[PDB]
Amino acid sequence: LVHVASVEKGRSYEDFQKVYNAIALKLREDDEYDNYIGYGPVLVRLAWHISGTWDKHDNTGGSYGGTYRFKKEFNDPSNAGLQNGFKFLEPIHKEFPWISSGDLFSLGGVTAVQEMQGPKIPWRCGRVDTPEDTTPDNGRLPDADKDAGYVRTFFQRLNMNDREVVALMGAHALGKTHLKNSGYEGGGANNVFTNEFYLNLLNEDWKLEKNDANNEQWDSKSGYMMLPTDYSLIQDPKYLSIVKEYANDQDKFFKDFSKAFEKLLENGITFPKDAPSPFIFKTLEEQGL
Ligand code: HEM
Ligand SMILES: Nc1ncnc2ccccc12
Repeated sequence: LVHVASVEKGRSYEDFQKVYNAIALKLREDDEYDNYIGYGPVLVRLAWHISGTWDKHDNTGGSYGGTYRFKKEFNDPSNAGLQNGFKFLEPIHKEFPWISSGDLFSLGGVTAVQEMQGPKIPWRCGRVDTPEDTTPDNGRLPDADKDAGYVRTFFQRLNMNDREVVALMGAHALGKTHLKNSGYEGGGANNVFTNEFYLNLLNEDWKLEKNDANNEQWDSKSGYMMLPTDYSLIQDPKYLSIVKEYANDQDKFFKDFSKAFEKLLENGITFPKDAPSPFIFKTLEEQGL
């Protein structure tokens, strides 16, 4: 099972920069969503969920095939709330229907990270839409009620090591949980990409509580929350060391997140040796737009 990247016919950097710019301008425009968080966090989560179905053992799932567009995946209980992201991207796809679905979903996440002042994330084109029978079954995305051993084992399936796991989880600086989507009660929310997930873990006064959906979560006096799987990163001594590193080095976190997030979004894709190099998109800010 090989998925070879195939550039959309006749497209180059500038075509994709136009798609980035459309996403970015819409992110700026549509600011009221989710109590003024805007769509950045949900677009990051969408890019992660379409990629996180991957299985290194048989190369099933992953971002390549764009299979989130099919009902089995769109309706995965793990994906509840991502329809908001899909709906955001709908007009973008109508404007630029030459782009593949997996390229659009993944590019939405890159764009969101960068427009939220995160690191640059190099991005490669060429995902090709595959048929409905290539859609992975539900149940490949992670549970939140578990411990560090579960997190470590889960992420081995995605070929991610300790450092890559802790880096990726820093995206939980962004946005919030919603009781109706996941059974977790959100606290204070943010739409700027920083290392604050790690600083919150280490600095806040946490108390384990049971929410109104009967699930356990860690709540701070200041109004923040952590999932059990978030909090696991300070319970396990290997994860804790890395949490401390990132809480103490913003640039290191940015560089490691960038690498891990590109790798997540590329897992399962074979890039020909003569494929274009990764693209690094300019932000709206860098373009004076
Ligand atoms: C053990 C791994 C993980 C678990 C169990 C987990 C679980 C969750 C849950 C329960 C939510 C709330 C969904 C809702 O109620 O709307 C959430 C939101 C989020 N997740 Fe994760 N997640 C994990 C890893 C990641 C990774 C690797 C990323 C990206 C790099 C990510 C990015 C996000 C973002 C940005 C949101 C906020 C969405 C919003 O504000 O609408 N998550 N995740
Ligand atoms: N803002 C968040 N803080 C801690 N953990 C999270 C987990 C999922 C989404 C958002 C957060």
